Amino acid sequence: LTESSTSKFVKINEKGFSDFNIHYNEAGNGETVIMLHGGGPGAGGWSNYYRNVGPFVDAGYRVILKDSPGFNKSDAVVMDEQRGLVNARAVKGLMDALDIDRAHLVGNAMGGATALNFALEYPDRIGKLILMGPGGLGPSMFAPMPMEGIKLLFKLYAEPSYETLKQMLQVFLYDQSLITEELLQGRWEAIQRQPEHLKNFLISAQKAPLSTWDVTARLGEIKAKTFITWGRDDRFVPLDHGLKLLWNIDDARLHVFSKCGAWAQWEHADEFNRLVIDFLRHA
Amino acid sequence: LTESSTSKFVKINEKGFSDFNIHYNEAGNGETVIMLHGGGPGAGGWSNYYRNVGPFVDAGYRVILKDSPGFNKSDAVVMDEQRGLVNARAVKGLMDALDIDRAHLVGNAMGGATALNFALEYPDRIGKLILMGPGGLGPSMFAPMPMEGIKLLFKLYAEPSYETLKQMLQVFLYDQSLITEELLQGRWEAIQRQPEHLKNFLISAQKAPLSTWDVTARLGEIKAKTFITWGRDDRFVPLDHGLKLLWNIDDARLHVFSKCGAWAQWEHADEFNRLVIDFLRHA
Amino acid sequence: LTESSTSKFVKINEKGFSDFNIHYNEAGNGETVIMLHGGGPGAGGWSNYYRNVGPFVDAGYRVILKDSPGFNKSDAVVMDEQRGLVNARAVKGLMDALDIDRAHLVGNAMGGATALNFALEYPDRIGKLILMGPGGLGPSMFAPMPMEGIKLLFKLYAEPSYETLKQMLQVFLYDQSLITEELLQGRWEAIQRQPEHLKNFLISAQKAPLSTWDVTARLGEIKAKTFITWGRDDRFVPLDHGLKLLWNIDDARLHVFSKCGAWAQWEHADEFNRLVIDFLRHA
Amino acid sequence: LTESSTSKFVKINEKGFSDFNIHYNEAGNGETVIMLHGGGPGAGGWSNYYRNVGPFVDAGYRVILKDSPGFNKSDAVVMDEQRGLVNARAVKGLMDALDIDRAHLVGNAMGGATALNFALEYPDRIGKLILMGPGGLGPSMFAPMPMEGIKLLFKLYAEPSYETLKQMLQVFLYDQSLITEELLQGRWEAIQRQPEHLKNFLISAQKAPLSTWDVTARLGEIKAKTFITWGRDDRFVPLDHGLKLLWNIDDARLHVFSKCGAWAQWEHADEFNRLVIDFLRHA
Ligand code: NA
Ligand code: NA
Ligand code: NA
Ligand code: NA
Repeated sequence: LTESSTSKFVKINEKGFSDFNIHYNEAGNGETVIMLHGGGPGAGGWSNYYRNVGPFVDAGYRVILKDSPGFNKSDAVVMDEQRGLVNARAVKGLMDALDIDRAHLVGNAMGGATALNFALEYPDRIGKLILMGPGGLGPSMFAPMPMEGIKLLFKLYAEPSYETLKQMLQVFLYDQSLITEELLQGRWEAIQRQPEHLKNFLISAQKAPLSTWDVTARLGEIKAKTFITWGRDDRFVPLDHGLKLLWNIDDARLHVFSKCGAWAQWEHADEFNRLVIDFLRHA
Repeated sequence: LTESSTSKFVKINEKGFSDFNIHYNEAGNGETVIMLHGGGPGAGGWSNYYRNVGPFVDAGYRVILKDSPGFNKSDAVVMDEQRGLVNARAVKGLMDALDIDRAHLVGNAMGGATALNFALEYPDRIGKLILMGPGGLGPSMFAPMPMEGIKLLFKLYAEPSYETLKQMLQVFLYDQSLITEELLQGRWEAIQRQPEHLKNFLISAQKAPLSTWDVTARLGEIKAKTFITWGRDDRFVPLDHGLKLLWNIDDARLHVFSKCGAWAQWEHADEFNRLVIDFLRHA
Repeated sequence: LTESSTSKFVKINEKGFSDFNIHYNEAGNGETVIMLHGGGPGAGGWSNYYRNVGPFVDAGYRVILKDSPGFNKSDAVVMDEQRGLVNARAVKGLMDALDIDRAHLVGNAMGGATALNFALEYPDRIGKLILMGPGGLGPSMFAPMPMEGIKLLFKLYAEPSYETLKQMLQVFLYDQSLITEELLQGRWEAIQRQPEHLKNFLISAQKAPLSTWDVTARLGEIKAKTFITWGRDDRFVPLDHGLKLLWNIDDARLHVFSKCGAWAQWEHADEFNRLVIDFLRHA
Repeated sequence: LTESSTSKFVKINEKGFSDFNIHYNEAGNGETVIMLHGGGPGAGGWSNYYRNVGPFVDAGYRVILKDSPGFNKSDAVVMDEQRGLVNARAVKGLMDALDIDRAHLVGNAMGGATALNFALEYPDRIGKLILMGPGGLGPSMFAPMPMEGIKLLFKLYAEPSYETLKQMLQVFLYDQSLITEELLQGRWEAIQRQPEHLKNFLISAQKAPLSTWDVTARLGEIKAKTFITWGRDDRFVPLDHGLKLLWNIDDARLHVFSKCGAWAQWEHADEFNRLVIDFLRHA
């Protein structure tokens, strides 16, 4: 499978979206699993999930790697509400556009916030909920905030450069030797190609700070069977938020990988793929 | 499979064991997995692991449910050293007696301590290491100690009764409705049948308090791939000890079940069986 | 100072209170400090705070040891709302009755919940806020719940006896040797003298479970300078709730005593008195 | 009091120190309190503790602000052992040189490690032990390591500049507006004046990594009454290490300041001074 061969576009009309263009990558034909990416500069569906799409399609799922509004090849946008909620509406727009009745959701950090808000706003349209270091969930009990990777996400947004990109990825990833030229260049190109996305993010950040993403008080509403994953060494969203989900969501479990940063799905792809597919099939 | 049909005995001679009788239950013929039980009154191999032996044998393993010295049908004993270490020597005695070169180990609480000490003392004789709320690991950062279930373990040892047994199990188990007459009676009978085991445990407790079981300082020596499980609601060994293992063992992961007490293998048998078999095969 | 010599009554009329009788013990004449007790059977103002009233009066404060509605010598009551909120209204009733414009509040567990709700409902009527293991604050990230001491509080409410009282105090207190006959008898007598209080508590518990006391989502509203204390070995309200306050209240500090249960003010009276008086004077 | 007017030198001869020059600042004449600084580039006794020396001398203590070997005006040095232990020997050398029989110790981060090692090696020569975010204590249960401020400490050591210094202080301090030119310049000058100190630190870092400073396993030996302080927002040494001390030292308490980074003594000087003096007098 390739980015090019799986690349699709769809216009959406959900709420304050009107004929809004969403880019995604799709493969397979079984039950739908929608995978949702983080919010750093240059993030997108394909580069975040390319280590996953194949095993999941192989296991029989239809996989959709969605670009959130204001990321990668989806339309530019300035948000006045918390990103998790706006992205969730986009997911629902996408699903109605494609005649998808229920989907499983997978999401890291911002995409986790996205998945969380979707489960809350639309409980009839979700199957299983899968979270990797989901953002949004308020103050840590242990981590000073803003987290190390958050500060770097904002620095990169405001003063983009290959050098600052590398610094940021070095913090995202436990194993530094995973930071190949290819990974860097791929991020650099998404950054270079849509400079408007950066300015828009910082604007949206001002209109609705991360403090407003916090959906903790509503976790008890979630009736989705939930799989929570964390990297032990995640410098982007702190590990004790994993405990907070486990205590507050009715039917949750938590899996924490050693020697893993903010991209469990990428840094521990094989075991990640095994646990989540097993969960999707059997939980 | 039944207790009776799988029941075996073997004499061991490792260190301060001489012709010491160990009871176990065995089934299957593939790679050996030795499962090790907790230390409460009436604990034993078969009643702790009967929800596991079948799926594991079905997956191709040879499973051995071992009674630790001074439990169930294994010989009575008074220990002057920490139980985790003495039990580990017994496991090695058992393996040499049966011509087993390497085994996978599964152990909850005391059996976890057992598995930990075995991996440390005999790294050439272990494959994979599997821990469910392992005891021994020193002070909690959050839980006052002795833990709630520990106090009840000692109360039951000293004043045994069906009523105190029920109180203890009510604390061990998240879901109270799992405490059937059958479960109670089975524990009551192991208690009633070997009263010497109780007096011996309290004696051993005095000669080597739980404070001496702590092997934390040596966790870095463990080269076994490690799977750590915890119940979120474990009132016997606290959850933050799961973090301590994840940070200190080189190649570990942690899985925490919601709505689960001190017996993950029993309260969440299906998912437990799936995760550990997958881990044994693929990690 | 004695219970008898300081004993006062006042009728209150705040909201769903009409000519409601509140017992308190008062001494000193300076700035008012109102001290509020926990919710176990037999709790009351004087026996909870008798190690404190003297040093605080000596430091120049006017001290009021209040019995909450449905405790000790205050009127019996059946509550349909969360106790923290109803007690707070009682405090405001008491202050209006006595022409007190602002008070400092001190409260452990239920009394902490009380102090929290008061600061939220009436920010113009509080000076400094002092909390010792305040209840109410939702799920722990580490402690299974109900906490050990909560279960014992409910057992004692439902089957009152001197023996169960002793068991409960043994869990409340780190140092067991502090559990003198005098302490036990004093609690036994408050229990024996107002049996209606017990039945009423369990009734109120049913109408508004502890789950409804949780005021976490509103902590950011509190503008009071806040002093949080915890016993490290508190088996009643878990220690990580202390972190939750420190991160969520604007101007807070946290002090944790070693070898201390659920009554810091009693078990570590001298240092407790020194820290809080210093805080009242200088913070 | 000024740096210049309090500035003293003393040669020491303890172990692998021979006629080794130690700079300190001293004022007052009562019981000795020795204050020990952190290990970042440019750290020293006077600039770390100038907000403290006055109130402590005013309270009647003799205060000694010691420069550790290889810092500020003390002799340059390359260490092959963990810094906490070598600094402790220097403190003992200093005390024997000045005919000081017992001292109270105050130390943040590296100086905390220093104070810890001193209490362990020389229990007859310490009074009270005071720790502010002490380094050395092994892995965090929550914080990825190296901590954010550690990475910056090493960056500054290796590529010193005013700009990197500012970045580092911005991480050390909760309130950014405390980073005046004066503070920056003072650090820049200690850096510029003794470039050998930087190269030596990195060399010593290689010979004895921070991993070897960990004295956790020996905390139970400490019989000093202990006061532990932490900033809630400390990005240099993580907050849960404060819990680890509280559970492992026999007679400890913990005080955590809100809105405080790695220098509690400086960022919250007034309350810091009040708590520690009160502790020194009364605990
Ligand atoms: Na490479
Ligand atoms: Na049933
Ligand atoms: Na006594
Ligand atoms: Na300024």
